[PDB]
Amino acid sequence: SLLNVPAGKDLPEDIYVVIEIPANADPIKYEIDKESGALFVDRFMSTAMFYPCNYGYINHTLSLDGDPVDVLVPTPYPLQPGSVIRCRPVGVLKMTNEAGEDAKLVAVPHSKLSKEYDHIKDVNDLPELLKAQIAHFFEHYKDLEKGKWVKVEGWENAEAAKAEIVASFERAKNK
Amino acid sequence: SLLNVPAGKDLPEDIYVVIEIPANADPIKYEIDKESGALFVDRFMSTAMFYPCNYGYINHTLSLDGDPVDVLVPTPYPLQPGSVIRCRPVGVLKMTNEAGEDAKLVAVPHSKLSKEYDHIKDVNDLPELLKAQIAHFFEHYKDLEKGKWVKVEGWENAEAAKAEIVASFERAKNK
Amino acid sequence: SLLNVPAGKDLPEDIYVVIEIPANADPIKYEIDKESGALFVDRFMSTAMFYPCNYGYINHTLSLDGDPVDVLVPTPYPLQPGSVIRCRPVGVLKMTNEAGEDAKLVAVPHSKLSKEYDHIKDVNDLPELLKAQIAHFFEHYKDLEKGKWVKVEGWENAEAAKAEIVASFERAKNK
Amino acid sequence: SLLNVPAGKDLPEDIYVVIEIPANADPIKYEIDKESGALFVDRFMSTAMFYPCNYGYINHTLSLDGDPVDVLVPTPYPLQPGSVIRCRPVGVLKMTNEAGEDAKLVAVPHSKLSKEYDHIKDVNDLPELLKAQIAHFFEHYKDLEKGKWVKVEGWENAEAAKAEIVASFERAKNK
Amino acid sequence: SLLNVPAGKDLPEDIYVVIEIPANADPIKYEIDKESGALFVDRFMSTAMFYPCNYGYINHTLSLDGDPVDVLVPTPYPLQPGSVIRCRPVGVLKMTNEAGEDAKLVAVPHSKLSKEYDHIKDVNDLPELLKAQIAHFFEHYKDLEKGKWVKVEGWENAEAAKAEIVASFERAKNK
Amino acid sequence: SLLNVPAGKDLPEDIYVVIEIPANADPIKYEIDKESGALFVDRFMSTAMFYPCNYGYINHTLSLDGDPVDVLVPTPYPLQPGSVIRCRPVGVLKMTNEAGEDAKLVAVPHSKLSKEYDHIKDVNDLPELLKAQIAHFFEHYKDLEKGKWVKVEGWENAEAAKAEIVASFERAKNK
Repeated sequence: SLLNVPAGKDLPEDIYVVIEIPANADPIKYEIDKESGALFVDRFMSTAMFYPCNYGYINHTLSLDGDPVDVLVPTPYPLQPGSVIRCRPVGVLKMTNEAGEDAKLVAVPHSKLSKEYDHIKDVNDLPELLKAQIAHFFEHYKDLEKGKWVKVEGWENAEAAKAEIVASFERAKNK
Repeated sequence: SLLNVPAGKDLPEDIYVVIEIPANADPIKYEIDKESGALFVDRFMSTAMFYPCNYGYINHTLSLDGDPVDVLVPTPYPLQPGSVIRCRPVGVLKMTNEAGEDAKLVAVPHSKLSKEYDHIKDVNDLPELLKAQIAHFFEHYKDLEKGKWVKVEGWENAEAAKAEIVASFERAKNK
Repeated sequence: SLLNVPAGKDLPEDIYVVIEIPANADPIKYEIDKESGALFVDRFMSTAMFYPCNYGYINHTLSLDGDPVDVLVPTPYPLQPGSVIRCRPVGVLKMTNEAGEDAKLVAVPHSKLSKEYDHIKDVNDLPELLKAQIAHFFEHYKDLEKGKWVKVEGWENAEAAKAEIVASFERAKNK
Repeated sequence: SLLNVPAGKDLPEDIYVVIEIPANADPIKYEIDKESGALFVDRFMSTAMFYPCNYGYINHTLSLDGDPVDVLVPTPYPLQPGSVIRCRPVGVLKMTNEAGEDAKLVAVPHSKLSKEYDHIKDVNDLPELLKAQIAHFFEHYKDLEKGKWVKVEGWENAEAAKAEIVASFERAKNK
Repeated sequence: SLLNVPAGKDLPEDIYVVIEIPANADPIKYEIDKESGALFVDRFMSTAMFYPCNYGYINHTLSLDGDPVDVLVPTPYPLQPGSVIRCRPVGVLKMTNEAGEDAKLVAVPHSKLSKEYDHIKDVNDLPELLKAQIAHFFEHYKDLEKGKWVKVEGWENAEAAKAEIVASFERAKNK
Repeated sequence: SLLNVPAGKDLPEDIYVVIEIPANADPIKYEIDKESGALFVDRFMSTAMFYPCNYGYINHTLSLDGDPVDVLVPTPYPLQPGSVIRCRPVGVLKMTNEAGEDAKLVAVPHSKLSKEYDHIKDVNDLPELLKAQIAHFFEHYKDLEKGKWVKVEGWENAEAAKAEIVASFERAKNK
C-alpha cells in the first residue's frame, strides 16, 4: 500500500514524497486517506487556480497541525496521483491558516531521477517567478472558501526545511 | 485498499462512490477487481461514445444482478480512476440488460466537497439534457457488442434510489 | 494489491500485464515497487521520445535479469498506470543493455476485451511501422543516459515469446 | 485563406481535405464559413459521442445538397481544425438526412505523408470495426436533435467515391 | 479573414464572439492582431490561474478604452482560438484597470447552437459560483504584473450589456 | 493573413516567429503554405519523438535552402499552431540534411511577454539538457525516413544567429 512507503532512504536529505495532486491539474483537491490508503476527493476548489507544482506528503511524519508534512515538487512533466517520487528538500514556505502553522516544503527530484534540479541547493536558487507564483497560489486559492483563510509568512532555507522533516519524523514515532 | 472503503458515513443519504471511469474519457471500461482491488481492463468499447458522467460503485453493496450498486456522479471536472467521492443520491435510472434489472443511481457531490450541487435534491432537478444524454448513452453504448443488449425503463426519484442502497447494503451483509 | 495479481488465467497464452507507462505519455519512467506495490518515479528520461505502446510487466515472473518479464501492449487508447490488461503474447524483441539479455514481449489485448487484435497471431502480423518504431525507441531512448546503453538483437516469434513466459514463471516459483 | 485551397493536385485520386473537426474531439461541430473562411461553431451536439475520424471537406466542390463534399480522414494522431491534408479517396458511405442524399467519403493520408495507409485501396480494406463505428456514429449522433434525422444506406467503393468528387467538382464550376 | 466577421446577425441581442482564449487553457493570453488577423501571443501570465470561460471579442466594435468589446462565453466544452460563436448577451461585469473603464460582457451560446443556456436571460440567472469565480479571476490574474492593476466594480444586467454593444458598435462606425 | 506578418519590430534582435508545431505535440509535421497561408500536413513522422520546443519560422526571410529561417522557441506552455510570438534570438544549431546547410535558430520569448527568459542572452545560458535534447531530436527524428538524413554540426552564438536573420532577410528582399 501507499501506507508502507518509507519516509526516505536517508532523512532528511533523501526523502520520498507521495503525490496527491499533479502540477497544472484541474482544481480537485485529493488527499490519501490514512485509513484505506485510497485517493479521496476532499473538495472541488471554487477558484480558477491550478497547483503550480505537484503536491503531496511524506509518509510517517506528523507536522504540528496533526498530519503529514506537505511538499511541493517541481518536475519537467506532471506526475500521477499516488506515485512516489524520490526528492531532496530545498526550502520551506511558512504560513498560518485556521489550524495554525502549516509550512509547505519545496523539494526537487533527486539526482538519480534527473540531473536537471542538481543546481538547486537552497531556496535562493529556485526561480523567483516560481516562488512568487506558489506564494500567490496559497495566498488566494481559498479566497472563496467560507470557513477558511491563509496567511503567508515567507520563505526559509533548506536547513529550516530539513529540521521540520526531522522534527515531524520524530513526533510521528511517539504520538 | 479500495476493498476497505466504507459504503458511506451515513447511508443511504451520505455515501462513498469508488470511481472506475472518469467523465469524458476514452471508451475503455474498467472495473475494480474484488479479489485484488486493482483496476482491470474489462473491454475496449466499439462505439464512438464517452461516459457522460464519472462512473463507479458503492463498496459493500450487492445489487440484484450479483455486484455492487453502480453510480453516476456529475462533477465540474473529471475524476481519477480509483478515487473515492463523497456523494448524495438523487435519482435512479432503471434498465434491463441480459442479466436482468441493473439500475444506475445518480448521486451528486456532497455539500462538503462543493456547494454547486446543493440545489439538486431529486431527479426532476437534474438538467433535462443531462438525463437525456445519460439514457441515450446506456441505450446505445453496447449497440455493436454481439452478446449484449440493454433496455432503458426510465427515471425514478431519490427515495427509490435510497431504498436500493439500503436493500443492496442489507443483501451484502448476509449473502 | 497489484502484488496479488495472477500471472494469467492460462499461461502462457492467456496472461495479465500490469501497466506501468501508458502509450504516448510524457517521458516519466515509472515502476511498480515490489515492496509496497506503489507506483514509483524511476526517472525523468532526457530524450524527447514517448513509449510507442503501453509498457508493463507480468506479475510472478522473473526474467534472466532479475525482474519481471516486461511487455508492450498496443491498444486503441492509452491505459491507466496500475491497470491490469488481459493479453495474448505474440512476439518478442531481443536486446542487451548493461545487465545482459532483456527481451521485451509484445502482447495484444485478448479477444474478450476486443476483437481488433484477433488477426494478430505472430510477429509477422504486427504492422511493420509499429515494429520499426518500437525498435527505434529502445535503440535511442537512453542515448543521453550516461551510465546506460542498449543493443537491439531483433524480433522473434510467438513461440519464443511463450517459452520466455514459461521459463520466467518457473524461475519465479523457485528462486 | 482556406478559401483558396485547391481541390487536389490531381483529382479525383489526389485531393486536399480541409479539416473541420479532429478525431476524438469534444462534441462541438464546427464548419468553415464560406464567406469569411473562419471556423464557426455550428452547434454543441447533445449526444455523448465523438467523431471517430477527422471530419472536413474538399474545397471547390458542391455536392447534391448544396455544399462541399464531406470527407472522413483516419490518421495516426488527430489533426488541427483548419489544417489541410493531402489524401486518397477510398470509399463512400451513403445516407439520407432531411436534405436528401449526403454521402461521406472516406479518404486516407496520401503516401507522401505516410506509408501506413498504402495497403488501403478500397472500402473492403478498411477495418470492419472502423466502418461499423462510423456508420453507428452517423446513425445516432443526431438522435437528440429535434429537427433532424439520418438514414444510412451503406458502403460503396473507391470508384463510386471518385465519381462523386468529379461530379461535385464539375457542378461547382458552373452553378 | 477574422477581420470580416460581422458583429452579429441582429445586434445587440444576436451577436458573434471571436474566441481568443479557451476556457480552462494554460495561462497564455492571446489577442487577434487587427492588422493581420493572426493570433498573437500577448503574454505568458505569471499567476497560476486559468480563464474560467472562453474569452474573446465582438468584431467591428470599439469600447471606451480603444478596442473591441470583450466577452466571456461559457460553453459545455472549451472552444478553439479563432473560432466564431453565435451568442446572446446576458450581463456585464464592470471594472477599472490602468486604462479606465473596461467592462466584460457575459454572453451564452445562442439557442440555435444549443438549448442548454436558454434558461439564462439575465445576470441573476447565471450560477452564483460562476459569477464569483469570474470576478475573483479578473481581480487577481494580474497580481504579479508590475505595470498593471484592476478594480472590479460589479455586475449589471442584460440591458446594460446590450447598451454597451450598441454604443460600441456606433462608435466603431465613426471613429 | 499569416503571410502579412512582419519579420520583427526591430530586426535582428526583435523578431516575430510564426508557430507551426507546438512543443510536446503528437508527431505531425505541419508547414504554413506560402500560397494560401493555410496550415498543411507535411507528414506523419514515423519515430516516437516529439518536438522539444515550439517550432516555426520568421516571415519574409529566405534561408540558403530556399525557405524561411526556422526557429525553436521554448515557452512555459505549448503554443497554438498559427500563433505569432515576439522573440529574441539567442543561438543557432548548425546542420546539414539532403538540401545542404539548414540552421535552426533558438529564440526566447521577448521580455514584454515574460521576464522568465531575460537571463538568457546567449547559447551558453540555455540549459545543457535542453541543448542536448534538441540536438538529439534533429539527429534522430528522421531515422526511419527513407529519402532523408541529417547531420548536426553544432551550436553557435547569438551574433551568428542574428547575422543569419539579417542575411536571410536581405536575400528575401531581392530573390
